[PDB]
Amino acid sequence: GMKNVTKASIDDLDSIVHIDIDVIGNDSRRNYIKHSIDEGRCVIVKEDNSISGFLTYDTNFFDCTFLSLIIVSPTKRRRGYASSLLSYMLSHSPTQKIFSSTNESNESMQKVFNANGFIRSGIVENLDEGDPEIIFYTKKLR
Amino acid sequence: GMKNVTKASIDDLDSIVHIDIDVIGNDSRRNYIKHSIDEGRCVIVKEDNSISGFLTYDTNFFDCTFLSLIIVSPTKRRRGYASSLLSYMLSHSPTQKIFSSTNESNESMQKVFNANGFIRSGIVENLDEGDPEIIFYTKKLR
Repeated sequence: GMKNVTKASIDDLDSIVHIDIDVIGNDSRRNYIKHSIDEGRCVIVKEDNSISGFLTYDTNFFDCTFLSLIIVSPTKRRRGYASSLLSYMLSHSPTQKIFSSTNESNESMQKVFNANGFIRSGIVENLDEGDPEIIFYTKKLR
Repeated sequence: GMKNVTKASIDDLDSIVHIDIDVIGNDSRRNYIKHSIDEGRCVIVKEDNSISGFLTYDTNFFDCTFLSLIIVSPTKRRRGYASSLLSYMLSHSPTQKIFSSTNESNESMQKVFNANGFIRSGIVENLDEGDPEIIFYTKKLR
């Protein structure tokens, strides 16, 4: 179906958290996500009248935007939902610099960052055991 | 003189910012520091009835404590003030994991991290031009 990306509202929270329960196993990130929506920091991608994925961000990573969750429903069967979320941020980031990360084991997300013009931009060790966070970087559309 | 380290109160803000004006050139971090004190996230080291240095932290670095400012007055002429601040955090961090960073060019701060049992733990590029942030890591006292 036709995708569209937009800023989430509080009406979207229960659908968003239902996605997150599929991805992480529980509703433990509900309050983080709720706070993000309260602050206008949550973006959704929709298709066929339902939410297909979501993104949260904050501006507290060395004073730059960091994309803290980039989540697609495990029901989806084609690529492009994460890309839609990222492209929205290229236009709507409150800072010129945009960072995010994923595990070194997560070759799927690495390929999404690549598909969206993000580059490797560092590493944070001593987080998940044996599986560091790889930092990704890009600049906004200008 | 005898040093002591303790949680800052709002009474300490004008002295703290006076240090920061020496270090960065202006009072641009006053609101950050003020907010830190408001939230109980600022530590001071004192000697001879005056504040000699300060530290701020937050718990929003991959859900871990990050020491966001570690600042010593440029008037001081012996080592140990930053160490005092770090040792307080080893006992008072709200998380078992403790991170911080400094520029790759900052060999003085690197030596402070070393003197306090922090290890290199990654890098973030595309911040200061040609001078990445080196991530440092340790665990709390237990």
